Amino acid sequence: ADVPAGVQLADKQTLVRNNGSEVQSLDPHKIEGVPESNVSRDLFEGLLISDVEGHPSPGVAEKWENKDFKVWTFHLRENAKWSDGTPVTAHDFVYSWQRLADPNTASPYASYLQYGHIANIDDIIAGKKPATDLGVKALDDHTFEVTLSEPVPYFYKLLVHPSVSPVPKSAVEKFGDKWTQPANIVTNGAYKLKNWVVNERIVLERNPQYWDNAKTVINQVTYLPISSEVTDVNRYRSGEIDMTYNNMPIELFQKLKKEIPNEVRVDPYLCTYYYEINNQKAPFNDVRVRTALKLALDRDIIVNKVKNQGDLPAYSYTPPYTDGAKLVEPEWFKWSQQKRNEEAKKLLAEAGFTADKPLTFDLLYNTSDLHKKLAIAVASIWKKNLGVNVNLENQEWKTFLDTRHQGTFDVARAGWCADYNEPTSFLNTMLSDSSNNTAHYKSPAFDKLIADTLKVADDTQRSELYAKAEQQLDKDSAIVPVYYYVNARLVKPWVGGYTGKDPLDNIYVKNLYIIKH
Repeated sequence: ADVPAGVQLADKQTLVRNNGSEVQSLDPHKIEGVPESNVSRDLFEGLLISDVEGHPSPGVAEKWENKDFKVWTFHLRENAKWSDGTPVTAHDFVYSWQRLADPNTASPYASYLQYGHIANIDDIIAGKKPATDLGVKALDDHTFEVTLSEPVPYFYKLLVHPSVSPVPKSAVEKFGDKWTQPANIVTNGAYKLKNWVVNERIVLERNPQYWDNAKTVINQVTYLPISSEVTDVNRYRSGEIDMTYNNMPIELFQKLKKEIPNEVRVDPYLCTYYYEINNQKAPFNDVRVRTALKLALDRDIIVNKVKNQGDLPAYSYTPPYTDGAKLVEPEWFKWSQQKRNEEAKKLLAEAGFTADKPLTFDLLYNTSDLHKKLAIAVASIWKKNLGVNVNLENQEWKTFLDTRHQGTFDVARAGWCADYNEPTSFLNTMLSDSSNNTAHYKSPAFDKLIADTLKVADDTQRSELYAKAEQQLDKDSAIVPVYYYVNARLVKPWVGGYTGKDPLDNIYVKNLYIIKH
C-alpha cells in the first residue's frame, strides 16, 4: 500500500470484507467467479498484477519482453518466495500452466490458455498431446518463456487472472484436494490462509515471505460469505463489515445514497448482467423462443424502475465501454417495448405456443436478495408481456455454477466480468469449445469471426470483427442481455487505498490501509 504523507494509521490494521458467498475452492485452477478471485488475489500472485488503478503491472515478473507478440519472456524477481520461504521459480509456472491445461484437472478456466493461444493447447485439452507439450519453458529458475501460436499484442493483459497464478506442486502432490486446507496450503501472494470455516468466514494473515511485504499494511483480512445484500449492508452499518460485497439491495439503496453518500462508491465496471439460456435444450434450441424472451423483457422497467442504481440497459454481451469495443446497437433496442412485445408474441405463436399450451420453464439464480427481486420482476414482465410462465429456483453459489456447467437447466441468472480489458475476454467465452461456455452455444459462424481477429494485424479490422461477432450472437439470441453493471458497494471512510478507478475491480488487500478513526 502507498499510505499518503500525513495520514495517521489505526493501531489495529484489520479489515472485514463481505464476499457474496462461500467460494467454490481456493485452488486457482478450480475457480471461475468473483468471490473466488477476490480471495485468490490475496493468496496467489501471477507474473503480473493490477496496480491500484487496474493497469497490468509487475507481479512475480519484474520485467518482460516479446518478440513479434509471439514469444514472451518474463524475468522473475529473485526474491519472490512462497509462504514456507522457498523461492518462486519459473518451474512453478511451467508446472502450473501445464496443470491448468491438463484435462484431468478439469479447470473451468482450461480455455484461458486458448484465449492467449499458447502453443499446442488445443491438442492438450483434446487429449491428443500430454500437458507437458504446452508452449511454456523455464529457461532458468528466474526466467519463464511463453510461445504462442500467433501474435497476441494484448497477451500480457491476461496474466493478472487467477487461473495463471502458480500453485505449489509439492503441496498439490502430497495432499491432493486437501492441499488448500490451512495446515497444508502454501501461498506466494501478500497473505497466507489462517482459518477457513465453511459458510462462516475465511481469515487471511500477512505473509512475511512476500517479496513486497514491507509495503503491506493490513495484518489480517476476513472474507465473509453473506449472500443477502440486506444482511451485508446491515452488518456494515452495525460496524462489523468495512467493505460490503459489490451487489446492493433493492430494499435499502436509495436510502443509503441519502444517509451515507460518501460511503456509497459507484464506478464503471466491465460486467454484464444477463439471462443465460441453455442453447442446447429444447425448446431453447429454437431461435424463435430465445428471441421472444430477449425482446419481451423490459429493460427500462428492470433497470430504471425496479433497480435504479445506475446500471445501463444492455443490448450486447460485451460491455460497450470495454477497451476496443465499437459495438453496433441492434435496431430492436430502439423499438418501443410495445413493438418488441408484438414481435415476441408473434415468434412464440410461430414456435407452436398457445394459451392452452403455453411456454413454462425455470429461472435458476443464486441465493440472493437482489437476484430474487429481479427474477420476480422478470417473471411478471414475461408473464404480462408474453404469456410465458416461469418457475423461480435459487441455489447456493457453488452448486449453481456446477448446475450451469452440467447444462440441463433452462435459463439462469448470469453475470460475466472482464478478466482483461479487451473484447475477447467476453467473446472467447461463447466459442463452441470454450470451457467457460455455460450458454452451451455453438456457432461456426461465430467461431470464425473470432478466429479471424488475430489473423489481421490491425485494430480497426479487429474492432469491426468484434462488432460483427456481437451481431452474430444477437442474431442467434444466444443470451438475454439485461444491463451493464456499475460497481456499487459500501466502503467505510477509514478504508484507504480503494480508488474505484479499476473497471475490473481487481482489489488487492495489500494495497489498502486503515486510517485512524
